[PDB]
Amino acid sequence: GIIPKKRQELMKWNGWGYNDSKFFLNKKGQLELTGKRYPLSGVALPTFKDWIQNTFGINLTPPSIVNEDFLHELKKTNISYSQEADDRVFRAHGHCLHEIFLLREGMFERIPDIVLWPTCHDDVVKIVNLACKYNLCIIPIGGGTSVSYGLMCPADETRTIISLDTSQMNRILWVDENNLTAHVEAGITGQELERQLKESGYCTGHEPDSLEFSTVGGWISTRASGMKKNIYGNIEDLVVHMKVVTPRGVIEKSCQGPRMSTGPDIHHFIMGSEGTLGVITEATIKIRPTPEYQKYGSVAFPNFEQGVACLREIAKQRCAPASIRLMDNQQFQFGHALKPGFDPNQLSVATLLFEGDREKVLQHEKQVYDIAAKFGGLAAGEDNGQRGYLLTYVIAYMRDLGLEYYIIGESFETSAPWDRVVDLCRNVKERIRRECKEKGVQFPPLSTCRVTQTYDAGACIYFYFAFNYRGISDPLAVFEQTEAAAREEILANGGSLSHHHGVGKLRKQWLKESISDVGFGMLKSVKDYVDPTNIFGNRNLL
Amino acid sequence: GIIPKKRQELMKWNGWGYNDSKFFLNKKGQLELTGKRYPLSGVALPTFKDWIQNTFGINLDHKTDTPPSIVNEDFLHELKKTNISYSQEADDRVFRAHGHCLHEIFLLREGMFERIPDIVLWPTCHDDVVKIVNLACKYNLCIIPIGGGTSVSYGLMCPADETRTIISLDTSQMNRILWVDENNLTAHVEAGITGQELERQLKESGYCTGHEPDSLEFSTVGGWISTRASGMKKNIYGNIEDLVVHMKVVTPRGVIEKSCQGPRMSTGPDIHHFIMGSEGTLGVITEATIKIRPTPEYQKYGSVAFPNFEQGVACLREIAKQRCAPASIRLMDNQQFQFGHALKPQVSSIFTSFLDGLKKFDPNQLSVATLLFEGDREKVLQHEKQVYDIAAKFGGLAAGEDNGQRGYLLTYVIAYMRDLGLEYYIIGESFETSAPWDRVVDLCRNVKERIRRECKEKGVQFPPLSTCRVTQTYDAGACIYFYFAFNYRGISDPLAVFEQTEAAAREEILANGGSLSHHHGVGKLRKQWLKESISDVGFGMLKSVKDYVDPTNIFGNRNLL
Ligand SMILES: Cc1cc2nc3c(=O)[nH]c(=O)nc-3n(C[C@H](O)[C@H](O)[C@H](O)COP(=O)(O)OP(=O)(O)OC[C@H]3O[C@@H](n4cnc5c(N)ncnc54)[C@H](O)[C@@H]3O)c2cc1C
Ligand SMILES: Cc1cc2nc3c(=O)[nH]c(=O)nc-3n(C[C@H](O)[C@H](O)[C@H](O)COP(=O)(O)OP(=O)(O)OC[C@H]3O[C@@H](n4cnc5c(N)ncnc54)[C@H](O)[C@@H]3O)c2cc1C
Ligand SMILES: C/C(=C\c1ccccc1F)C(=O)NCc1ccc2[nH]c(=O)[nH]c2c1
Ligand SMILES: C/C(=C\c1ccccc1F)C(=O)NCc1ccc2[nH]c(=O)[nH]c2c1
Repeated sequence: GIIPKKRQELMKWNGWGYNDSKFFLNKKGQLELTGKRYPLSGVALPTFKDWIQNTFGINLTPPSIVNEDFLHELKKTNISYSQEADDRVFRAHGHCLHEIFLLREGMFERIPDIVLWPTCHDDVVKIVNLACKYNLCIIPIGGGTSVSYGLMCPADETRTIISLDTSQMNRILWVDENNLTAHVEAGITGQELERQLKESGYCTGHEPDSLEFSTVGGWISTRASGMKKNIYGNIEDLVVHMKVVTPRGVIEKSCQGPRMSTGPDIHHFIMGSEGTLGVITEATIKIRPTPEYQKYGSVAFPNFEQGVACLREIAKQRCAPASIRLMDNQQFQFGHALKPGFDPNQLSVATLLFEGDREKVLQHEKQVYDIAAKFGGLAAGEDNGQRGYLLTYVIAYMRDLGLEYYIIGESFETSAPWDRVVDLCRNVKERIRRECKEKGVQFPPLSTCRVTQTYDAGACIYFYFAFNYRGISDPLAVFEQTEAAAREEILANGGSLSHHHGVGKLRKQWLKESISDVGFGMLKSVKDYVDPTNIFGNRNLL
Repeated sequence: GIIPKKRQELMKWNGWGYNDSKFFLNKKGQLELTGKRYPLSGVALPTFKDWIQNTFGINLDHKTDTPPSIVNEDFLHELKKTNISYSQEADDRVFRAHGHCLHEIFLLREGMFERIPDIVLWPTCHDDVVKIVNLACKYNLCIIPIGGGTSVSYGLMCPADETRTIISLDTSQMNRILWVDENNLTAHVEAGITGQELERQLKESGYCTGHEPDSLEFSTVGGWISTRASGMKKNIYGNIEDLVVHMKVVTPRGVIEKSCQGPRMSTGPDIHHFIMGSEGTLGVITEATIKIRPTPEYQKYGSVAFPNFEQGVACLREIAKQRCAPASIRLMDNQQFQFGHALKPQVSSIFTSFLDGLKKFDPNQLSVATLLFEGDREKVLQHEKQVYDIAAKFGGLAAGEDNGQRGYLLTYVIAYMRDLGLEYYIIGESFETSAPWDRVVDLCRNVKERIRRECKEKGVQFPPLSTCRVTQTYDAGACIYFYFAFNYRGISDPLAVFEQTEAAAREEILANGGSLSHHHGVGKLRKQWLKESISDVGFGMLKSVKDYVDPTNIFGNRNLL
């Protein structure tokens, strides 16, 4: 999983993922994913077309402005660079819906002027120094998977914009098997990181759904959350050490002690900084011996409410498996539709992934079914759970499909206290229906949720919103506005601005209310100290 | 659990803890703790005296005004109108001019502080703290918050050249539990509540935080947050940074508070971490929400002996490797094992030597781990079996719940032993670090040797007591806790000698890959290593926050920076 410099060689220039992976109608008229990459690749999905048709009512470049002394100086460094249109455009965006439109059927207002590929910490230092000398703006990019407009170049940035691409700074530097830590360069992808560690019998277990492309550096910048955080932690639990290149100089602690009291933890000044302060060049991450065994599972509940109560109880007992997700009825129908009692309009389903030693797994599993049983939960099968999880890496490919048929969609997320979850889900799902009907959407949108992570004090709730934009004169406007209304509803119902996606430029307008005016001023004060001239000018957060 | 305004009524004006609790020689000549507060209170310790004598070479029988209150009269008038209680009394000011570092206790015992608070205030709620901070801006006052007064980093010491009126802003009357959210398992509390009072009140509704630092009788929620406190049972409950879900902070710039109680967010750098570890330099933490748990149904103590310390460390490391650490596991070195042996009740022969006594009862090599499990009875007992099976693989032999039980009770009594030692020319202090697993054994060996070399070089006559234990396990390493003591007779400046040996031990720790601090923090004791520890830029970032939040340095204890 090493991303080539010319990403378009391997990855779609106008959508998610690998060129060799796209949904298509096979020779029996059923949807199937092309290629051989995924466990679902080449697997007929006989009832998927039907689900779609039912749900959605369908039938189925600016020049590079660059100082020449800067270019001359960059040449002496031997850092690879490009002023080519296709390289700059590829890095002008992440994976928000509006972005994917300007990429497809249009053009962006502002794209990087020059792409650089540092291969190490010292190259990054050179680049930041050049940027100070020539007054250049740096927007770091790893995987390019931001869903927060975090990579968008500000339209009125008139400095030369360097896309500082970390994909070629991608080595494991050392694996410390005495301490179970691995020190890595921050451009390594999740997939490559896990592939290499596995060969030595280790894993990080950090598995965001973006792992094929998202990077260590990206995870730390956005406070990324992984599917197995219950065992391995989120990124703030995984990172033991980091090295950061700012215009002021290099941030690094002098020791690898597991926990300190040496004033406010400066690691948390950089985590969540969203490329506004400097470049995370290296990090030390906790590793674990690869689990012996993995088992999937599922549980049906009479309704969503009972499911929530069961996840809560599971959280209260602190016996969550590696992953536990609760799907509302719509997502359950969706899952059922991708295969190769109770009131059925409200029936909910949890999917389970257990991992560890086989005997402890088996024992754990029994415990979880016994708890579920007390909330009306019924074992619903391993193959079901397993399919739910094997879907994880393909959903991203479904947009491109949808777009071909005038279906537009996006997911969004929040975290909320346990006592707000049920109301928040209902109220947000209802708000989306209402806004859509009021803006002229002809068919009630898909408006669905799942509880995706559990904590002592609450849960991450993950929503999908999508609609057939038939007979709508401004579909992107309608979409933007409804998604902003959804957000408003989430905040009204006690939900957070973001669980894991981050703020970028998409949720900027709510940050000050979320963290307080003095909080905002604290973030500003660090920004102005570390980067007084705003070299790191993506304008995320603040 | 409530700390009274005139603390010296309940607590010792000149040393640790409650007035009713000191070590004395009983009518048999045995050391015993007065009072009835602890399980060991009124329990004779017949070999303790022998151990003291053998360790420090003393006989034991042979024993061992103030600056005026400078305060503006208009401020005083405005303060009278708020009905916030206050005091300019010297006993009230002196009590809050220090924590529990050795030098501070010396200056109490045989001297005077260079600088003490000019006035003490007792806010009773968040709005009172806002009014006080408003007045400090208006009259240009310096505020040093105090909760428990249990700092071991010079974090409460008033800087000698601070010429502004110093307010000791005592949080002890802001001690309520504001709500208990049983749906989300969180409690929202005022910051001056002590750990003992917090646990007692919560247990009445069936809950606990399980945050149990050895100072919990006096240390407060606000204290814990300021200093990144670590508790004995963090393996179950977390350290303070895992326990806090929410906080409210009064700064000169305004009030910090997030607008929601979501369990985990990605909304930029986590500003809770700007506050955690701020050591009273930014503002007053007035309230916090803390995760709670059902009170555990059952506790099980235990102990395991290993052939040596190194085998004990390998065992703890494997326990950490399989992520099955109990509520608490602590590995003591052989000297601490001997010490523990010397606080038991069976009266030995005066003619059989102690070392031979102990041996009859390699005993100069053996190390002992003490253990606490708590939770559901079923799970606790399965878990204990699991840990004891791992320990068997490293030569570990079960050593009795009795010793585990005694180990855990001693934790709250040891602090009273300073007061005792100071009566007999013995000074010492504990200190700590965290370190990667692969540095632990070498670090411990090397620090103990440095301390021996340094004492000898500085004229100390007896070899110092210099002992260690591993008090916490993490995935990436351990917390190491040291005790250092010596008889100071024949030394001309014993504080200088201690001070300089302490600093040299610290240099040795850092040179062995240890941290500057695991939990005690920086205060004004470790400031000179801080830049080196967190980098020049990282230091500049803390300074940028201080300069923004507290531009005129109202929170002027001068800790950290
Ligand atoms: C299909 C899909 C699935 C996803 N699943 C998850 C998930 O399960 N969990 C999750 O948390 N998120 C998820 N995301 C969001 C995204 O993957 C994460 O936010 C991820 O952490 C971004 O990593 P990246 O390397 O792609 O960063 P990029 O998108 O390249 O950059 C993100 C931000 O960080 C900055 N940045 C990048 N590298 C560095 C660096 N080395 N130093 C300093 N700043 C830098 C950038 O300037 C930018 O502001 C998903 C996204 C998609 C599109
Ligand atoms: C015998 C003994 C045992 C100990 N055991 C432990 C232990 O197990 N674990 C551990 O981590 N530490 C321990 N300590 C150290 C100490 O108790 C902790 O650092 C504790 O967190 C301090 O709490 P406090 O309420 O006593 O704070 P104080 O000592 O009163 O204050 C400490 C610092 O925080 C500031 N402060 C206090 N309250 C506030 C507030 N509300 N807002 C802003 N700033 C504030 C003060 O200005 C000062 O800088 C121990 C100390 C002793 C003497
Ligand atoms: C864009 C999209 C879905 C979609 C497609 C068509 C119609 C409607 C939609 F919501 C989608 O899910 N992409 C995968 C994705 C995105 C962000 C994620 N965050 C996670 O934690 N995991 C993430 C996964
Ligand atoms: C000072 C001392 C013991 C002592 C007494 C006389 C001579 C030498 C000494 F080292 C001691 O341990 N006090 C209790 C104490 C202090 C700080 C602690 N921090 C912890 O985590 N736990 C703490 C416990």
